[PDB]
Amino acid sequence: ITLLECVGKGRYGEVWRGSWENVAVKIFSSRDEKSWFRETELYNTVMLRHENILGFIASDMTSRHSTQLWLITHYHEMGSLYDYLQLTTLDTVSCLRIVLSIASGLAHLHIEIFGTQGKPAIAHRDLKSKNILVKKNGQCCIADLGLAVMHSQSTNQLDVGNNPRVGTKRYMAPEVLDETIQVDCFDSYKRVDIWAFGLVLWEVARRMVSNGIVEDYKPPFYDVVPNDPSFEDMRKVVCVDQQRPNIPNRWFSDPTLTSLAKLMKECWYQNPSARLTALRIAATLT
Ligand SMILES: Nc1ncnc2c1ncn2[C@@H]1O[C@H](COP(=O)(O)OP(=O)(O)NP(=O)(O)O)[C@@H](O)[C@H]1O
Ligand SMILES: [Mg+2]
Ligand SMILES: [Mg+2]
Ligand SMILES: [Mg+2]
Ligand SMILES: [Mg+2]
Ligand SMILES: [Mg+2]
Ligand SMILES: [Mg+2]
Ligand SMILES: [Mg+2]
Ligand SMILES: [Mg+2]
Repeated sequence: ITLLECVGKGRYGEVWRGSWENVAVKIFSSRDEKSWFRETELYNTVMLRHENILGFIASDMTSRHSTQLWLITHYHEMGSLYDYLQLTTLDTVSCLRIVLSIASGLAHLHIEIFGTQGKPAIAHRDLKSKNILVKKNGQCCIADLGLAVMHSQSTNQLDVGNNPRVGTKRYMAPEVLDETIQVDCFDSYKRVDIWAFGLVLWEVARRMVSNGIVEDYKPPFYDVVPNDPSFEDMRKVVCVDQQRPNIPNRWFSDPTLTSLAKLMKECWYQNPSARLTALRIAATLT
């Protein structure tokens, strides 16, 4: 495989555009061996084939001067939803196309499929606009299963891995931050994905035009925490002071943003049990 154009760095590795046609090649720091392992575990055994999930190609360890860990996936030339939202504006058609496709990806991860072509129930745990890619057909796929937890109904076995990495601090649910999440109950990881999905929903809705105007792209809690907030930083905002992103008033002059602020509402309850499910979100968006 021919590494051609690097397209990013990160806190855990780097991503290249290579050929083998075009493929993406994430190259992990060996300080992040556990994420490469976990991701390679899920893709090679769960067989995750779905429109709204980053398709997988292969996984290997090679040369390069030294023993780098490669995860080779479908290349999407339009990149992250995060970079996409800072470049472009959305209308009604492209914005619903995007939040629905994310919702169906998260739902398909969250439900256990039984049968030959089945899968366990999977919770993402680091969902964010940088971990969603936009592909050249309107849909988006979810990526980075490095922290994924799995649950199999047949055994009631919860499988959380041994990755010491924690999710992106900005998108953490309050139960994660105050450290009262039930670690034994798989559903609480599903409710962590929903909280972050609500944040992503706010990110996307801002960039949808209505009555001729938009908001600039901003990351969640942009107005109250610094770039790269730390653990204690987000704790003050989400748990103690109980802050949520603000709804622009111009959403109440459009019926779509009306019912998009409807959803975010019901992913943001601090009590995680009250939060919507990805199936319910995906149902509502249809
Ligand atoms: N399959 C892919 N196709 C195209 N671009 C991709 C792909 N996977 C990742 N990227 C982009 O490559 C860049 C490198 O990012 P990456 O190292 O994967 O994580 P990140 O963007 O830094 N987010 P984070 O892991 O939270 O730090 C980002 O701009 C990604 O959007
Ligand atoms: Mg980067
Ligand atoms: Mg399977
Ligand atoms: Mg990533
Ligand atoms: Mg990514
Ligand atoms: Mg991935
Ligand atoms: Mg990873
Ligand atoms: Mg493991
Ligand atoms: Mg900020």
